[PDB]
Amino acid sequence: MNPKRIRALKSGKQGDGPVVYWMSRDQRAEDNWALLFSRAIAKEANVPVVVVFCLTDEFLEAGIRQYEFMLKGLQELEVSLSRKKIPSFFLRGDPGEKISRFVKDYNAGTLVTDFSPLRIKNQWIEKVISGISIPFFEVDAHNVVPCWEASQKHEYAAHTFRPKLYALLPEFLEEFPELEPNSVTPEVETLSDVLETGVKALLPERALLKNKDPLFEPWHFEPGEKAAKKVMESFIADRLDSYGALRNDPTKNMLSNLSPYLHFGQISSQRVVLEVEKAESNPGSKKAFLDEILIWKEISDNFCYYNPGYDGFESFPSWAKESLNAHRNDVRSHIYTLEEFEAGKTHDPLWNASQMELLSTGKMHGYTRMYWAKKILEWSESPEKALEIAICLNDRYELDGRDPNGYAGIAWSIGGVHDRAWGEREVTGKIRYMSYEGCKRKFDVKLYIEKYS
Ligand SMILES: Cc1cc2nc3c(=O)[nH]c(=O)nc-3n(C[C@H](O)[C@H](O)[C@H](O)COP(=O)(O)OP(=O)(O)OC[C@H]3O[C@@H](n4cnc5c(N)ncnc54)[C@H](O)[C@@H]3O)c2cc1C
Repeated sequence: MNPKRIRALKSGKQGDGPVVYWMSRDQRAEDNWALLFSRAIAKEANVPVVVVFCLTDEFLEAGIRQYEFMLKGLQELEVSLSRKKIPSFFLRGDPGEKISRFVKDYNAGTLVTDFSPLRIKNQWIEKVISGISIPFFEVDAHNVVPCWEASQKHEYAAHTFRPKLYALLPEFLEEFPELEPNSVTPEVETLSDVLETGVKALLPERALLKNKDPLFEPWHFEPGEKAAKKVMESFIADRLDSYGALRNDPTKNMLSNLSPYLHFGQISSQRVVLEVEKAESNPGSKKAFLDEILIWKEISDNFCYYNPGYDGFESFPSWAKESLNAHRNDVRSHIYTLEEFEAGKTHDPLWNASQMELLSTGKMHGYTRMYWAKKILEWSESPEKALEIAICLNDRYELDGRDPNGYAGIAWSIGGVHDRAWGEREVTGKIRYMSYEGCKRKFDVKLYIEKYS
């Protein structure tokens, strides 16, 4: 129980009622530092711990693919917390109003939530803080090393954040203590009812094709805390050995496929790191996978935390803002609208195959994601339009969308964030360029195109 994982958002008078855990980003019962610290505070106060989840009005800004994945996991989570005598309350509406009412109605003594550097999460905290008088804590249950402890500033490169994160690994990379159940069961609708209503409201915006059939294939990633563990065990036993040599081959499914579970917090990355470190395989493949789940994943939280405008052109490096500004008036070879990018109606078959995989599976390959967003910059009227188009298609169709990884991954491709300057080209400027011929020399582009017609 390292006290550096928990930060105080607002001090106040601790009430004589239960400790309330505000689950937002880490929807899981095991390996949850936020839930564990809530159980410790509750035990020292001689009071049980409760879990609350808010079903916000922003769910309609996404699709059914993300609403069903996250609600089906909550149905499994409600069972697991029930086995620990931990009641879970699911509220619908504004967190600033539903939590401020839950705290006063249930006589909350302490409020705890998990950490998320997103702007929407900071909006809820501001509304909640002004409506409560009890202590307010937050816990970094998503990163191995707390985001405010790994670095005190924004790291402009990976080679500057890697020594800082690895130097703190011997302290924060530890095993998880068991979640002690509540002593006695203590003293707002069914999740299946909220799922049917939410789907009926989202159906008119469902992604379809010509024959009115749905585009999403939900049999690729089963949601839940139990399904995340099976995926982790399959990757370590079957795909971890070849990850280093095939992570850039979209025609091979050699990736861990853990991101949708990682985004919703259905599995803890620290648990994944612990299992991989004890696994004996290719050292080059292990070093490559850890550089993705530790360095690049937690540097995305670092990027969103220390850059308020992480989704804007202002967060780009000075060399990239000046390079893009010098090529703003360059005549673009193509200009596609958001509807053409969404439907995959560009002249690039490789790009359309990446967009069709996104629409069909909700998880586009990591390598094509770099090509997918860089061509949005090349075929847009301005870098700002490319950012908004890339963010829209990402957050809407990616199962791991609306994530700090997504915003840091798009800032890297369009604005060179966490990258360096390359040869100066037109339109794109000094941003790293990925050509269609370059992808042909890296993998079989024909097999990837034919797989997603
Ligand atoms: C344009 C673009 C958009 C992106 N949008 C998303 C997004 O919406 N959501 C999202 O979680 N990630 C996004 N990524 C990061 C990355 O593409 C995915 O995390 C990765 O492809 C997820 O599939 P995986 O779990 O099988 O990858 P793996 O190769 O098995 O890696 C495991 C984990 O390492 C992390 N990771 C790997 N690569 C990156 C990376 N480049 N940046 C940050 N973390 C990484 C991820 O958490 C990932 O789950 C984006 C990257 C780009 C270039």
